[PDB]
Amino acid sequence: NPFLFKSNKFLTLFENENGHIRLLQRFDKRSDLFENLQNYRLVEYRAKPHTIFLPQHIDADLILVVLSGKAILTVLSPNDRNSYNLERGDTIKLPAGTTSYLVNQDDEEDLRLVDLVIPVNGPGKFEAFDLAKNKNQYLRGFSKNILEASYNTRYETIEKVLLETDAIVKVSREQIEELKFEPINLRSHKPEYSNKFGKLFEITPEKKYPQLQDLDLFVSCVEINEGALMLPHYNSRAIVVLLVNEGKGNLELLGLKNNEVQRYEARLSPGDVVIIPAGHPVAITASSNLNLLGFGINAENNERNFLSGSDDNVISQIENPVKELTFPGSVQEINRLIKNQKQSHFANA
Amino acid sequence: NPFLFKSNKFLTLFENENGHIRLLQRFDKRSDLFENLQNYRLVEYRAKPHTIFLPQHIDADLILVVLSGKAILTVLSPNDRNSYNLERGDTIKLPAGTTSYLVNQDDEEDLRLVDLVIPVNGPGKFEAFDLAKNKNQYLRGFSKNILEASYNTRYETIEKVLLETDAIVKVSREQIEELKFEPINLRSHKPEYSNKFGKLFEITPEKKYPQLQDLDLFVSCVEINEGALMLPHYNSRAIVVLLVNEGKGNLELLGLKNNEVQRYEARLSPGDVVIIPAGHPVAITASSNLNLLGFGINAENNERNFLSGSDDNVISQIENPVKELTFPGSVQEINRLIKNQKQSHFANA
Amino acid sequence: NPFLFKSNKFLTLFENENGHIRLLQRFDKRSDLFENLQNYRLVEYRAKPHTIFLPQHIDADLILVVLSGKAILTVLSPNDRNSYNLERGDTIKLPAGTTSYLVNQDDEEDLRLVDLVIPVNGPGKFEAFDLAKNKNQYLRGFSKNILEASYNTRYETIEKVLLETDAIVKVSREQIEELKFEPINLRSHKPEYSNKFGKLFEITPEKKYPQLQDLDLFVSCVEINEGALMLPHYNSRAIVVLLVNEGKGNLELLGLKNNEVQRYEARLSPGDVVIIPAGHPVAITASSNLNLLGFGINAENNERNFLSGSDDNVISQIENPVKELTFPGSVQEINRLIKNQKQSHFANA
Repeated sequence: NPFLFKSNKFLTLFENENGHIRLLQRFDKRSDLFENLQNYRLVEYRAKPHTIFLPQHIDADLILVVLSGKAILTVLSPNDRNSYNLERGDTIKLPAGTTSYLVNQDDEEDLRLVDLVIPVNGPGKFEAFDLAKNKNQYLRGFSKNILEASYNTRYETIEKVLLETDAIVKVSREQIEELKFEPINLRSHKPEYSNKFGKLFEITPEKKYPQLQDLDLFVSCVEINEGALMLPHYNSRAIVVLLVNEGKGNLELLGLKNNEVQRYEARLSPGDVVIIPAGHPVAITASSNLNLLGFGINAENNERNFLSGSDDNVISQIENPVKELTFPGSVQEINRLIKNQKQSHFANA
Repeated sequence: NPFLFKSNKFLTLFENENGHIRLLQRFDKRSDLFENLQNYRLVEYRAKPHTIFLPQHIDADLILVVLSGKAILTVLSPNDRNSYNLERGDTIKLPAGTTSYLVNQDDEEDLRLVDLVIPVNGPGKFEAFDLAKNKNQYLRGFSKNILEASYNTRYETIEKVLLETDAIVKVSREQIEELKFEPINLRSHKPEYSNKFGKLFEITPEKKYPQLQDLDLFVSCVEINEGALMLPHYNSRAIVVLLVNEGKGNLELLGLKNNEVQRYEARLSPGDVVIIPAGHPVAITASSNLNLLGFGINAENNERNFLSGSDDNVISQIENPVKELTFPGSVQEINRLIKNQKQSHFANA
Repeated sequence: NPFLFKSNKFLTLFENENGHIRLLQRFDKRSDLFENLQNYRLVEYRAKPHTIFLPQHIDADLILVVLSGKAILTVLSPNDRNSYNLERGDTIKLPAGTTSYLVNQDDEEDLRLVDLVIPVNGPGKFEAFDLAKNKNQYLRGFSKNILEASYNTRYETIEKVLLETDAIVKVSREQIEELKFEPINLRSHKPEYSNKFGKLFEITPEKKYPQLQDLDLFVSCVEINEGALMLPHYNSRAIVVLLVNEGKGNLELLGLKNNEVQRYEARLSPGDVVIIPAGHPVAITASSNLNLLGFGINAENNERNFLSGSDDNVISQIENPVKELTFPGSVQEINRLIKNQKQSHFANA
């Protein structure tokens, strides 16, 4: 099953008392096949309460998605600063080469992020430059003679004041309090699909979401209730990177052997990733409340074609005389069978 | 000769009494060189009268070109349906992941298509998903427990009504009759070039052809009469995939050894493909009436520079004192020689 | 040091009494890493006074930058001609597949160009087609029977008048005199940065520079005075191809081993090229007056973040309580240290 990236394919870049940063394997490492996803990666970020992710710049456009917790993200330009209050379901673009830091101002609740990483330098090449003091503070890379001229300060002072502590450090109540375009929330609009059985929330390329147009990207939240099914469908255009945010379930992804059809099975678990390539029929069942985050690559004009249920059911659209010829049953047996599923998009499993 | 793809490089995907579908080799298989054409393929489609190409979706934008015959193409969205009457010289975009079917409603005449295939999933990766009942009907890939919940019908009935016949099947007079943006025809406008000897019809990127802008594509029809020559020229920007639709002839494509100049020769025949990379001078002669279809990749601002004849002759544009220095003859000998070819674009061979 | 392409990595395509044309190695040859620069090359052009670069077309968009001298560039369309007066600091797009020739009309001063080459046919594949008479005049590639029909002239005359001299030939005072959108000069606007120590001139993607938007490109001129330093900075988005036009100096480019930080050192000399990938901190010192030309790939919204000096200093933008936590010193020691460098962008070394 090449479409399944289990949670352990997340390489820990950094772990301590206060949080962890994990990067998912290059999609195009294990097999070719995702040569079109070669310039995307996922990062999981988790931080304990009253913590700060210290000044760093990454050589990638990032789309942040907050799964849990509350953050102040501060983004620096050369001559300017902007900070954004981040909530559950908030997404924002953290552009390439922006020095930024990330406060978890909540008192009890962990901050959990997933980032879509779009590198700028080499397809999928994740590069991070640490301004603050680590083993890897980049300012230390400059020779003494460059620093001394650069800062017009004696090296010894540059060393004592700027140069010589982990990457996510505790911040105190006084520092939090003293710290004091916009995020688009997946849920501050009516869900696209909503049902006793599930809901799908989606922000897609439209004027209104100019950044999603430019990156040609959708961010979906899919909820499947215990014992429900996301009814079979394919995306017309989009390649969906599905991260399992919470819950367990199972997934039937139909592709080819890679003209024969192969069903590709995956147990689903927190932190697991599945690629659903465009046009690949997929069915999803939750054994507990399942919360999926989807990044839809090549999103413009994407279109969920369901193969059962009343809405968004492309089979319904087949003219009757062609229905007669495409399936073994009569028009009346086919139209009746298709009416037996009263639900749309989601349903009992 | 790496630029010549003979008709036999078409792999038959499907053949029966009623029609055939053929896919051309990956351009970038035999040699690197066409690394820029790696995400295009050609498909030849032929179907007997009163036939239907049953519901299928392909994971590629397709540009259909009708060479012969007449079709009703029906295109399905999740909640909508559209059918288009297709004629000789009609082109239309059949977008990725659209379930569609294709009727040949003519009584006597075969329907002949060429498709440009722009895959969505892997460069040049042709993927087709069969909704109707074949060996490869994709609905069969789902486990019993998913289908039964999905359709809310007992598996046995799903099997009898939907699941369990070729890919192009006969349709009857009653079914045809009962079956009852837009296509852009290459010829419903004045041909770009027209002459006793040949004609070139062309739709190019302009506002008016928004789809050709977006795909950055031209579709040309080139006719060369028995005993005529398409006068030497190069395209400034475009990479031309030339399919021989009917007739025989010969082609001199000048490139490099791959600073030396190599003449690349090809006998030309129905179903043969030649790549003319940008800036590569080309001359074409018909031994019978030659009908070429050209797909022009990277089309925006393309520009046919002829090297002989009165119009579109870049040599004419050389200022005289530079003419003196660029060619061995005098200004008067050069301007006179260039006047000896009264014809433009096409001429006697 | 993979980022340093010494002047000798320029392959001479053509040399004689009258000038030379040189092409830089494929960036992506020696190492992967510049897989994003794979479709750019640099060409150095030098020509003696009263010389013409004879009719040729290249299968690449070219951005010409005049470092020295004065030229008349004549650009041919099929039905039209345009010539541009070119001066020190003038840049112009010479589009793919345009037959063009280049006069040095100055009497004493050599014409010196650098071209950015964006090939159209194969990533980085430099292809040149010589219309005028060389070993490699492309018109000679056509068989006798094609030329005779093509020009409607006996081959012997085609041979004597058009076919059968170097690539850059002397032109006479009478021919120069007789020879008789627009160029954008780097300096016909206030320099972006200007100082006792250096200046940076820059044309970037904005409406006004539609061609730089379309190619997504900046052209910079950077001057560093003897004994001055270009203060440490990174570009947020842009990948900078830096050509040393005149002078000597030294460069500290900080990257990774390819999480550790490596300082990448280079002596700098006329004709040397350094790639500064996005987000890679860089410091530059001149030992003589240093004149750099930079082509900035992926330029849109690029942003020079300085790490010292008063303007464009991203460290300044860190809120004080986070300054406390990111560097070992106190707020007061850090803000004071950052004030010690009064200069901006450039400074004494």
